[PDB]
Amino acid sequence: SCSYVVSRPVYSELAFQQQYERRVLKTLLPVLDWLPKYRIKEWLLSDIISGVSTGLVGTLQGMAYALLAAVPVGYGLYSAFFPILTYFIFGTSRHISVGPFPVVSLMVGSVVLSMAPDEHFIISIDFAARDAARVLIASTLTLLVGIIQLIFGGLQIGFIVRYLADPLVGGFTTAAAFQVLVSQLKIVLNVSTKNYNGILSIIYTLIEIFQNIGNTNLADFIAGLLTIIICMAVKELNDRFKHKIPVPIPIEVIVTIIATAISYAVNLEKNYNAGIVKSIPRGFLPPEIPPISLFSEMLTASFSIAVVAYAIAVSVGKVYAIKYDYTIDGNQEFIAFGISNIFSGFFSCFVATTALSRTAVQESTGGKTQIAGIISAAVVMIAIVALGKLLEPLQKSVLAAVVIANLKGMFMQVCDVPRLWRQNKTDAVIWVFTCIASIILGLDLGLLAGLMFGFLTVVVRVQFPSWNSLGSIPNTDIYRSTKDYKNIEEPEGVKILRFSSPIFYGNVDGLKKCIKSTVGFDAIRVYNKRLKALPIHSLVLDCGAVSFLDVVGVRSLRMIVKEFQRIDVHVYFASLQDHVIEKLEQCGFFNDSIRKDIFFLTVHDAILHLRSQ
Amino acid sequence: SCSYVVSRPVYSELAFQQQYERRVLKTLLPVLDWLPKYRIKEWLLSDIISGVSTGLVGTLQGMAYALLAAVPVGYGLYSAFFPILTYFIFGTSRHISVGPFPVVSLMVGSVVLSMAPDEHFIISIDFAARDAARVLIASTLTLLVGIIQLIFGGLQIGFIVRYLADPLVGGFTTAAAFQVLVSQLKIVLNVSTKNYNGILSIIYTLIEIFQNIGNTNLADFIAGLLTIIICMAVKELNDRFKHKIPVPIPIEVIVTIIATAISYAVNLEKNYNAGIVKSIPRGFLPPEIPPISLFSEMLTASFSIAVVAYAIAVSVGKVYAIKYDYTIDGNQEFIAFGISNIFSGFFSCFVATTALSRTAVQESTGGKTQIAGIISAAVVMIAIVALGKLLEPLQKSVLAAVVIANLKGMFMQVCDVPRLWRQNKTDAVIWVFTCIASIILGLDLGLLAGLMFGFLTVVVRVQFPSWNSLGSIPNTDIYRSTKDYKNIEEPEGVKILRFSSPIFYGNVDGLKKCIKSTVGFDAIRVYNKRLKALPIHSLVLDCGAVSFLDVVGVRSLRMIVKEFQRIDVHVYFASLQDHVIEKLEQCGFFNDSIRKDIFFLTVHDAILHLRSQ
Ligand SMILES: CCCCCCCCCCC(CCCCCCCCCC)(CO[C@@H]1O[C@H](CO)[C@@H](O[C@H]2O[C@H](CO)[C@@H](O)[C@H](O)[C@H]2O)[C@H](O)[C@H]1O)CO[C@@H]1O[C@H](CO)[C@@H](O[C@H]2O[C@H](CO)[C@@H](O)[C@H](O)[C@H]2O)[C@H](O)[C@H]1O
Ligand SMILES: CCCCCCCCCCC(CCCCCCCCCC)(CO[C@@H]1O[C@H](CO)[C@@H](O[C@H]2O[C@H](CO)[C@@H](O)[C@H](O)[C@H]2O)[C@H](O)[C@H]1O)CO[C@@H]1O[C@H](CO)[C@@H](O[C@H]2O[C@H](CO)[C@@H](O)[C@H](O)[C@H]2O)[C@H](O)[C@H]1O
Ligand SMILES: CCCCCCCCCCO[C@@H]1O[C@H](CO)[C@@H](O[C@H]2O[C@H](CO)[C@@H](O)[C@H](O)[C@H]2O)[C@H](O)[C@H]1O
Ligand SMILES: CCCCCCCCCCO[C@@H]1O[C@H](CO)[C@@H](O[C@H]2O[C@H](CO)[C@@H](O)[C@H](O)[C@H]2O)[C@H](O)[C@H]1O
Ligand SMILES: CC(C)CCC[C@@H](C)[C@H]1CC[C@H]2[C@@H]3CC=C4C[C@@H](O)CC[C@]4(C)[C@H]3CC[C@]12C
Ligand SMILES: CC(C)CCC[C@@H](C)[C@H]1CC[C@H]2[C@@H]3CC=C4C[C@@H](O)CC[C@]4(C)[C@H]3CC[C@]12C
Ligand SMILES: CC(C)CCC[C@@H](C)[C@H]1CC[C@H]2[C@@H]3CC=C4C[C@@H](O)CC[C@]4(C)[C@H]3CC[C@]12C
Ligand SMILES: CC(C)CCC[C@@H](C)[C@H]1CC[C@H]2[C@@H]3CC=C4C[C@@H](O)CC[C@]4(C)[C@H]3CC[C@]12C
Ligand SMILES: CC(C)CCC[C@@H](C)[C@H]1CC[C@H]2[C@@H]3CC=C4C[C@@H](O)CC[C@]4(C)[C@H]3CC[C@]12C
Ligand SMILES: CC(C)CCC[C@@H](C)[C@H]1CC[C@H]2[C@@H]3CC=C4C[C@@H](O)CC[C@]4(C)[C@H]3CC[C@]12C
Ligand SMILES: CC(C)CCC[C@@H](C)[C@H]1CC[C@H]2[C@@H]3CC=C4C[C@@H](O)CC[C@]4(C)[C@H]3CC[C@]12C
Ligand SMILES: CC(C)CCC[C@@H](C)[C@H]1CC[C@H]2[C@@H]3CC=C4C[C@@H](O)CC[C@]4(C)[C@H]3CC[C@]12C
Repeated sequence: SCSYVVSRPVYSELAFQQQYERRVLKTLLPVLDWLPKYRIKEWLLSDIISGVSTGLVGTLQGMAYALLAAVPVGYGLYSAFFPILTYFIFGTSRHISVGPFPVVSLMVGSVVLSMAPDEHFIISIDFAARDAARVLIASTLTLLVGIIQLIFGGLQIGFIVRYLADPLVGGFTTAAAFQVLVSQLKIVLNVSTKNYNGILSIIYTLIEIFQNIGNTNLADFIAGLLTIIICMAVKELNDRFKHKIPVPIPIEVIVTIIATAISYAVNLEKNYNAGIVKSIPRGFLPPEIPPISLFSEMLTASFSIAVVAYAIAVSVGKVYAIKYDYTIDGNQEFIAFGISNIFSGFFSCFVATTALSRTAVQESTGGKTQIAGIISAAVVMIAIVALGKLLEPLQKSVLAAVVIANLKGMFMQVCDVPRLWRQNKTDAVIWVFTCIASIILGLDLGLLAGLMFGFLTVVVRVQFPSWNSLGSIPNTDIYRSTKDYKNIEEPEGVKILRFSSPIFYGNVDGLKKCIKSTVGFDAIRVYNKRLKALPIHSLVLDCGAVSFLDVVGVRSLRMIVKEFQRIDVHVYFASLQDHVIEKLEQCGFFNDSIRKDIFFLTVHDAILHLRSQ
Repeated sequence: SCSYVVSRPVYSELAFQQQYERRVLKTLLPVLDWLPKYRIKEWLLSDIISGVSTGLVGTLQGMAYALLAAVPVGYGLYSAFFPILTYFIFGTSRHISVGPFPVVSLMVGSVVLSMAPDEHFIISIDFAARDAARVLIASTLTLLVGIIQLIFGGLQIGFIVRYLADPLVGGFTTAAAFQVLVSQLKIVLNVSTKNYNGILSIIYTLIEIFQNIGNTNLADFIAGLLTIIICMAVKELNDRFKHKIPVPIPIEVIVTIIATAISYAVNLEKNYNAGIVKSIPRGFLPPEIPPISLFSEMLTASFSIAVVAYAIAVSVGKVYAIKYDYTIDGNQEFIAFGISNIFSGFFSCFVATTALSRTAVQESTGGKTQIAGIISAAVVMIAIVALGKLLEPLQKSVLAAVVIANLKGMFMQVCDVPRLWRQNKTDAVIWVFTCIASIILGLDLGLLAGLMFGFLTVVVRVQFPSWNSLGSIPNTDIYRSTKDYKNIEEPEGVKILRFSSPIFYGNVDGLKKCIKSTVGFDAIRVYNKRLKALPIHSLVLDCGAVSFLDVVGVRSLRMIVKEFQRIDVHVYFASLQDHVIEKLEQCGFFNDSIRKDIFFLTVHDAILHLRSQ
């Protein structure tokens, strides 16, 4: 077939260089960008239907997620209402539903419980004062998270979600599922448990729950178990019998309606001492300014919460945008969600993001634009203004059971952990480390630990690279490892070393050790022995994979060259890139008789030049 | 001259692979390793002289460094005595002098002051109880540091000192010099200042010192100023007039002797209210067991102290070992210094390492083995037993002035900062960040921040690499950037992209963006447009610099190949290494019609194969 025939002079860097010579409206994203281009002729009906469905789902979702935060039920409605209104303007995505999320709500509740415990705040029980303090703390945290997100949007650093690798995301997801399950199991059993803040809090909480298991309430446990069983059975049936009924069945809404109707009919509050919400405010509360003096105690938590919420939002937005053929601006997502969280924090709400289960419901029912979001917000308004009194008999175990039933998809990643281990060990290590760290520590500290562990893994992989001793395939220009191909001939009196990594301080010491191993000696010892008295004459360094270089690497290379030239051993460099040669030039490498004459384009010019002498 | 002539078939990976087929006594280092091989015939006299000189220096150094720790003078003698005895056995280096170091002592003193302040401990002044508590805390910290160092020696992780890059070491050195100068200036002026623990403590200390500057003592200030001037003048004269008097002049010992003799003669204590040591114990105190219950409050400090002390020790040891033609074991250095610090902590001592000035004094006077360490320990013992009473009149301002005079070499690195900026910007950024973060956060937190920042810099440099679009030099096999050489011809209907970095998640998104920019489009949009309806036909990826690869990178490459094959655009890979191909194989890449047939050895086989079709 085709043949490889090339005729050219043996080119050094100097010869090659002397023959061939070198050398305002999008930031505040308007609705005016797509409202004037609306298609009300056919989009309006689908938008209305989707908005009604997703509002019905989101009212219950907000009420349930208000329990994960240490906030009385009723502010979850505000958290499901206000962010949608303030995101309708600045939002890029046209398919996501804005509101609470079980993991972000759990993080917020952990912070709120830490800063306002029952025993520390009250020594009288003063439920009203405690609830007011918890609401204030949640609002302050939401405002801080919004400020951080807006600042990140201003700096246009939207690539940080790249650092959230899939293995650490999976580990954090599994740990968050465990945390949410423990909290909601505490709620379901109607068992009191003093809050634990700090390290290994989940283990202490589980121990105390299992100690007090003898004080469980029968009615709440039965309601939670039945809700979980019904919801999971319906989900499984819909998933298996999926060709018909394309849209998911809103089983949670039906279960909640039936449960609250039965509770009203039987009056479970007094006859069985059941735990009901017992209080939902009527109407809208006036806005209040949160106390910013707490900002110094909520930095390591607000940073993690902002990162996680933005990551979930952009993940869902991208998943639907690639499906519907459009693009989302990450910096604009920062800006929109930061404004949303600031607005929410000024109106007694906890942190807002998107949810995959709610977005799927909104999209599958015919979502076109964010008009469905406005319809959902209107439904939440109707629930707040009028439906407040009819949700009083509802039990909290029903909402906790809904959350527990939904936790399955998050719990199902230990299944693909082993495949990840089989493919790449580093990714499995990252997964396990992130999960364990988020279990031993909190979620906010676990996320930071996982991120920095990923950074360490990258640094370590760069630091300990693959290196080889090379020899030529006969009658070709192909050089491979001598100990791998069994037909490789080492050239006469010259060793070729390939160090497949950029050279920096860790790589500096690694490279010195590798050179000493490959050439069979070191220049310092032989030079000292020769001075006291008073096999290889050339070494080629294949530098085709040296991506970058620093001052320490340049100094190391200079010292290597000088030490080998002391004992009359020549050092040549091959396949160095142009920018690395520029870095060598600007770091003072080409001083004291180097002159760029020991550089060749590939590892065949060096060997041919060696044969000349 | 020589010519590049090669004739061979156009080799793909499959064709090449089917044609050429692949495939107990040192740990407890004895003195018995070198004592039986002693050369007492001529080494003994030089060892004795060097030991006497370095013991005279080290007694004063220990007394001076005992002030940097919040410990009464007298335990510095123990810290200069015990570690030498316990290092004489396990030590590898034969030229270093073991004892206190100003930066490590300052770190210990900061911890001790934080855990035992004057106002918190005493509300009576109870100097004896405060001193006892400070000594206990220092001993506990020393024991913890020794435990950590011994554990690190057991794990044989001695390469961690690689992570201490030269720029961050220089920045930390300058910050530590500033901290030591502030503390010793507080001591010299005889001005009381309430201790500050936390963030920006140095600024508050300086502000209060300048506020109380009106309460300075004249005698102490004059003594300190004269000592500083005399010491620095003698050092500069010796450095300039260096051809004669090869050994350094022990000006500090002479100054201290003269100052204490004058203080005894004039009795400066009562006539001028001067600040003298006033108390030096007679003899040796019995050992005591430190309270380990404090270990939970000294982790982030003990880790940094251990790292810094070991780094200084190995640095000095290597500097002298390369000079005298021998090698030092890093893990054995961990083991020796961990045992030394445990032994010191059990005997009321603070953390021990080596000092460059003391080591230079010991070596320049004919140091041969670690017998000069034993002689120095004997001199310190003589000073403890007998010379305790004659050092009572000595002022503390003299010792603080000695430390301040020695701080010049550490202060003299801001001069080399700008050259580092001119050569490599990342190294200068690391230097400045490490300097700044150790003044705001302190030394122990500053070191960790600098290490983290170095890891982030490495990750960022890997994440944003150099990428190019390649074309061939005519009548050769040389491919260079099209926009650089002005004689580069792009081939017919094919683009060649070089991405010079290993491919991971950050590099995954970077690579997708780079491919989209280079080919002028993306496969998803054109495929969707073509489906709605119902310039380049090949893309070569030069992967000669892809050092490693993970699961995310493999998935990204698979998706890129599939998306481009959807629109009848062929994707070829060239210059991939064998281990990266193995990683692709074990990550499931070669499934669903890939078959390793689109891989070529260099970027000339791919273009020749393209010309065939
Ligand atoms: C972008 C990249 C990431 C950025 C991350 C930013 C993190 C910022 C941390 C800020 C920080 C350290 C500052 C120095 C950090 C040095 C790090 C060096 C790292 C080197 C590699 C501030 O440190 C000081 O803390 C004081 C309290 O101790 C606080 O309050 C004092 O003054 C007040 C008046 O000002 C006065 O009202 C108050 O009374 C005073 O006490 C001070 O204002 C504050 O300055 C630590 O504070 C953070 O908040 C909490 C504090 O308790 C703490 O919460 C945890 O509690 C649970 C257990 O209970 C735990 O289980 C949870 O997890 C978590 O809820 C956090 O953990 C901690 O982090
Ligand atoms: C190998 C690689 C490196 C390893 C580094 C290891 C660091 C270990 C830190 C340990 C740690 C966090 C644990 C979780 C860390 C999570 C990190 C996540 C990072 C994600 C990227 C323990 O946290 C808890 O702290 C409690 C005290 O708050 C302590 O005491 C409690 O229980 C006791 C009875 O057990 C009881 O007697 C006691 O009364 C209780 O209070 C607990 O025992 C302890 O568990 C923090 O403690 C460290 O020590 C100090 C504490 O005060 C603190 O000192 C600083 O003070 C100055 C200002 O005053 C400051 O200016 C200085 O700098 C520094 O002197 C340190 O700063 C802090 O770090
Ligand atoms: C990019 C790098 C980011 C690094 C972020 C580092 C964040 C850590 C700040 C200080 O560490 C925390 O300080 C808290 C101070 O309150 C401790 O809580 C403590 O609170 C109580 C009071 O101190 C103790 O009794 C409890 O044991 C303990 O939970 C907590 O354990 C500890 O982790
Ligand atoms: C490998 C990763 C290593 C990560 C290491 C992280 C170290 C941080 C742990 C907790 O952080 C510290 O906690 C102290 C708890 O005491 C704070 O001191 C505080 O002590 C007083 C009491 O809380 C406050 O009033 C002061 O403002 C403040 O200095 C201190 O500021 C804060 O940094
Ligand atoms: C759609 C589903 C979730 C509706 C749930 C309705 C709830 C309120 C109903 C369903 C099953 C009921 C329980 C069934 C059996 C008993 C045992 C009896 O000795 C006391 C009442 C008690 C404990 C009931 C309490 C109320 C209960 C929990
Ligand atoms: C709240 C408590 C119970 C949470 C406990 C979480 C820890 C213990 C769990 C969560 C996920 C688990 C991992 C999931 C999958 C595998 C692969 C298989 O080889 C078994 C071990 C291993 C590696 C598991 C080890 C234990 C693990 C890390
Ligand atoms: C190692 C290979 C062969 C496992 C193959 C089956 C995998 C998918 C399944 C089978 C049994 C599973 C384990 C069963 C029980 C537990 C305990 C709990 O903490 C959850 C994780 C963990 C540890 C599971 C991890 C995933 C697991 C190991
Ligand atoms: C990759 C890097 C960033 C990971 C760093 C994780 C470090 C800082 C964490 C992980 C687990 C943590 C430990 C978990 C439990 C305890 C027990 C407690 O009584 C004192 C703190 C101590 C001893 C913690 C110290 C800090 C610690 C060691
Ligand atoms: C105790 C307090 C006052 C110490 C303050 C130390 C800080 C402010 C000092 C220490 C070293 C200094 C740097 C040393 C050298 C240079 C290069 C030149 O271009 C001036 C700026 C720059 C980059 C300096 C900036 C300020 C700096 C970082
Ligand atoms: C920028 C180039 C031209 C500077 C060349 C001279 C260098 C070596 C010298 C000249 C003047 C010096 C600066 C003078 C004053 C200060 C303030 C103090 O905090 C020490 C560092 C710093 C910031 C010095 C750093 C080093 C410095 C910048
Ligand atoms: C030949 C070139 C390198 C000379 C540069 C000028 C040198 C001699 C001068 C210029 C500015 C000076 C610095 C100015 C300020 C300070 C802060 C002080 O607390 C310690 C000394 C220190 C750090 C000085 C050291 C010496 C210095 C760097
Ligand atoms: C390279 C990376 C990991 C370095 C990270 C350093 C971070 C954690 C440090 C550097 C400087 C620090 C800040 C310095 C000063 C203050 C003021 C104080 O009242 C609250 C804490 C706060 C706001 C600190 C928060 C943590 C901080 C931002």
